[PDB]
This record gives sequence, C-alpha cells and structure tokens, in this order.
Amino acid sequence: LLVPKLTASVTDGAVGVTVDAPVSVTAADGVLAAVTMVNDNGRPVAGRLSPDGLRWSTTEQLGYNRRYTLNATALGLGGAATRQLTFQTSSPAHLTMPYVMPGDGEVVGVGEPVAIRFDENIADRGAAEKAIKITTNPPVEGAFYWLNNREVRWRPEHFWKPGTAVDVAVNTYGVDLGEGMFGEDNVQTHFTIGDEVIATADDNTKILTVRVNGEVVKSMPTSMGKDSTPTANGIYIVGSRYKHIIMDSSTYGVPVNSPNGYRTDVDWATQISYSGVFVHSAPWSVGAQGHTNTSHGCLNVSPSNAQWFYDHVKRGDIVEVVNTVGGTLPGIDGLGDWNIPWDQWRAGNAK
Ligand SMILES: *[Se]c1ccccc1C(=O)Nc1ccccc1
Ligand SMILES: [N+]
Ligand SMILES: [N+]
Repeated sequence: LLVPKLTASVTDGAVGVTVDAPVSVTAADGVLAAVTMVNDNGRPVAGRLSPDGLRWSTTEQLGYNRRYTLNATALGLGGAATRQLTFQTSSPAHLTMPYVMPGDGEVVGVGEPVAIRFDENIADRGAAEKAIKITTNPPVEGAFYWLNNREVRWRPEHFWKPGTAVDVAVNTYGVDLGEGMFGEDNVQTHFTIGDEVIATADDNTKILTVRVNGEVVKSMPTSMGKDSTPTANGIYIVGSRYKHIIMDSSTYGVPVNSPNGYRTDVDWATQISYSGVFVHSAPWSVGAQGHTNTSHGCLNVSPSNAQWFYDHVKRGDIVEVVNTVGGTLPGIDGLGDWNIPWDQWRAGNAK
C-alpha cells in the first residue's frame, strides 16, 4: 500500500520565516489526523482543517521573533506518517506603521490620490509598492510616486471618472521594507469618486469660477497674492475644510514673530496646499476682491462665498490657478500631485 505523504509550507530548521503568509500542512495518500502548532512558550496557534481532511492552515497571524513547532500526523489505508517541524520567524530591527488616506467609506473628488504614509523612512520603496494592491472599478491605469521618504501616492493619468470604486489593501505585515524594517500591521480602506467639481481662479479676471459636472454654478470675486507674495499657478487638490481655523504660520514653517509670520483666526477655510494656501473668508479685502491682488498667497473671497465653498466642495475636488505672476505649485507639495507630468509620475521614483 501507499504511505501518506506530508507537505508543509515551512521547512524544519528554517530561520527568518516571513509572517506575511499563513502556514499550511497538506496530506497525500491519506488524511490529516492530528495537526498542532505552538510557540516557544507553548501557546497554541489557531488553525482550521478542510472538510476533506487534506489541508490545514493557520487562521491567525504569526508573530515576529518567535519559534514555532508544528506537529502533524497523516493516516491512510497504507499506513501512517508523523513529522515535527520547528522554524523561526523574522526578527525585525524596527517596525513601521502605514496610514492611508482618504478615509474608509469616504466619497471624494476627481483629484484625490491614494496616499500611503509610513511613520518611518522606507529604505526599499519597491517592496512597499509591491505590497500595496489597488483595485479600481471601472479599472484604470495608475502608478506610484513618492513625495518624500515616507509617503507614496497612487493616481491615474487623468482625473478620476465619477462613480469609480477604489480599494486599497496595504499588505505590509511580515514584509521586509528594507534595512530590517518590517510592517507593523496591514491596513485596508475603500473609497468612491463623487461629482466632478473643478474651480478655476483666473488672475486675468480675479474670479474663482466653480464648475460642477461642467456647469458654472458659482462665480466668486477673489483677491490672490500680491506681486511680492504671489499665488502659484497650477492644479491644487482640496484637502481639509474648517468652519474656522487659527492660521498659524509656524505650522507651515514660518515663525509667527517673523516679518512674514502670522497668527489669525479665519472663517470658512478650505485647504488647497500643504504650504498653507486656503480659500477662506476675507472681510478685510472685499473691496479688492475681483479687482486687485492684495493677499499673501491665499485666495481671499467674501464670507458668503467662503461658506458656500465650504458647503459645496469636498476633499479631492480641484482648484486650478492660472495667469498669476507666480511660479507653479511644487508637485511634491502634498496637494500638488497633478503638477507632475504623467510620464514622470508613471516612471516613478522607487529607485
Ligand atoms: Se494666506 C492668509 C489667509 C488668511 C489670513 C492670513 C493669511 C496670511 O498669510 N497673512 C500674512 C502673511 C504674511 C505676513 C503677514 C500676514
Ligand atoms: N492625501
Ligand atoms: N496594483
């Protein structure tokens, strides 16, 4: 007769076993009659046996720097076979935790990139990218690009089509992200693209025009950066929205006590760059809005229009600035992703 054969997904005596996959045992020419797995302290590991008795797998994630011992017995008409296997899992030098935006279940605008931010510098960007699975429906091509040593972004060539579902699975637990840095955990988030909302601030008219699904719905007189502190041209992604916010220049790098510093409370403020540009209520400049530029870079509008903007724009909507005397918003600003040409974005910078 034929003696049962056992096949494990680990080898006895292995070291550095990664914990990004379950551990399995398979029987052939027989069935699994006993399968147990314990850690170094004797703590059992939860598992599940298939109804046909041929396949057993762990059902909870295994830990770092552990020693596991697997005992399996297979029985068949032709005899019995028993094996004992002991293996050692990865021993990270450090862990890093990923943080994903936008939030799970959110509806966002057509400019919203997927963002994965780690709390440590990532030595092996390629490994991180390979560990992140992005599903889109309808499917569209996209690509990864790193804004700095810790945050990676994914987006398509053109703005998203409304109604697209986007699923983000960051499967970094057990993955070596370089230099002994392993993922602290997995994260899973899902979001959806809503209406197309694109607002254009044209320096030639000093008007901020809001288009919803292609139709002009609001035309807002604005005052942008004066010549000495101009507003940069380019594509801005709407970020966070505030009924009011204490605008403190030191958050954007400039001491309040410096000549260009400031600390003032502002109403109805919508963030459009990490450098600190907002659409906001500006009662002090209503006389100049629609005529001349008087601000330090923000888009000043009236209180009523700033509240309208707050109420009708969402994270990931788009503000485009054109014809100013400024330069172009940096692509790595944090909300300036779309100013990177697609060929450069697509090629990436994983190194
Ligand atoms: Se931008 C902005 C938006 C609302 C209120 C104030 C500002 C601002 O930057 N003010 C400022 C900049 C530099 C020096 C003084 C004041
Ligand atoms: N983001
Ligand atoms: N992907």
